[PDB]
Amino acid sequence: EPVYPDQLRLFSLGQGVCGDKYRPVNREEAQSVKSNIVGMMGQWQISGLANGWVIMGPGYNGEIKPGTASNTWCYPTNPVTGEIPTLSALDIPDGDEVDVQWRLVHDSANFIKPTSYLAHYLGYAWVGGNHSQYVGEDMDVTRDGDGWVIRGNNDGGCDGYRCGDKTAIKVSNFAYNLDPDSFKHGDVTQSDRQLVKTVVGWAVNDSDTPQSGYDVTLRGDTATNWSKTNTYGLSEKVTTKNKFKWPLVGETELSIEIAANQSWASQNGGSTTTSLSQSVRPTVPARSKIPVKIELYKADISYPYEFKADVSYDLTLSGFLRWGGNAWYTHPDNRPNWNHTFVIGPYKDKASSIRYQWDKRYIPGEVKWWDWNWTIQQNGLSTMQNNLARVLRPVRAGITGDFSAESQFAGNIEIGAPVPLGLRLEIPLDAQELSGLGFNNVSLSVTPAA
Repeated sequence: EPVYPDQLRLFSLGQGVCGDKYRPVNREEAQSVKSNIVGMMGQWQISGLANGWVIMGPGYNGEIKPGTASNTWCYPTNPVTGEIPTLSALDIPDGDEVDVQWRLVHDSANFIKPTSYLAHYLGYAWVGGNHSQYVGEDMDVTRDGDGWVIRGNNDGGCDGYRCGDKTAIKVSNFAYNLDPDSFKHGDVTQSDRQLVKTVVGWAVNDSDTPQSGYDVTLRGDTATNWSKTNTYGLSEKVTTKNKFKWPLVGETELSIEIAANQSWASQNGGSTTTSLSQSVRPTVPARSKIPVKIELYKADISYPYEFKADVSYDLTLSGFLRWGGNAWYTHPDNRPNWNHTFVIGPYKDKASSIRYQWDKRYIPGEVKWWDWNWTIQQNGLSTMQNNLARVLRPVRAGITGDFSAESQFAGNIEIGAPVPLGLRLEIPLDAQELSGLGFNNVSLSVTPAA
């Protein structure tokens, strides 16, 4: 009876008031799923809990204390029980795509038995081999070309009606999505931040009135020269859903962006040009000038890196449904040949999402495929939960290589204390010299704040 965070609902109906069939979350329950509640709240949001308690937003460190709130965190009085556990990821070391797929489909405890049991619990017949009395044992794994086929061994003979018509578990359409947040690295092989030059000058206010209305801004461009290797071949097929910035390691700054819908392996490095954009709005006293300075740095860094790529695939259950016991919502009693594919990974549609179907199993309007409530009645909730937890356990492949980058950047434009004499600048810039240092099209300008 844990509190399931996805069944929480925030109501805005008055102090301690929930919607129909909801009851307020109490301070103990809230504390048990604090991070989940707080992550759904506004920075300084304060939300009600049962009996005069409130939970506060992340700005307040999600504290739980006595308080009055006209909005309330609520939970069903009759929740949907037995949520499918989200197990920790199943890691597959980096390797070629064949290596990765090979390890996954030959895995008895983590793949063959769980998917075999799924099909069995759904009503599919003969999900096992001839030399075993148990489901998902004596299973041959063969190739369908691009896809894999897991099916009970059929050599020799068997006892049962249509026993030679072994149900087939098919695995196809593998996808690999790199999770940027999974980043980690080894020893930072090389690191350092070097001052190559200091650009110094003056901003002068030759008027009888203090000047505060001029932006002083630096523009131009540098370049980050970088490279990244891929230890194995899976990287050829790995992509990221969204563009992201190469992570910051150390006390330097890089502006590298990894592009979405593009092969990890095709993104191996080069020269990414970066714009200089520092700006500041100084106040210069009347008839005085201020020292303005900009430090120009260069830095490099190298390390072995690693990311994880979430592995997804189509799981197609193919065989006939047992008479007097199957989960299809119309419960066919004519042992029809059946085909159904689940997408093991992110959601694509309702028909292929086990999680969606399971979570929505008490909404009759939604039961258009498998009747998960019937699987529970047959096997018990626990059995079904544990099985789906394994079927849906995240599979992740390690994506490794070496990273190396050489960068150039400016620090902030700094302003000094005023010395006696619109706003004007006196800051010498030598284009060629600057170019030699990796700083191009450099300019320093004054413009009104308007």
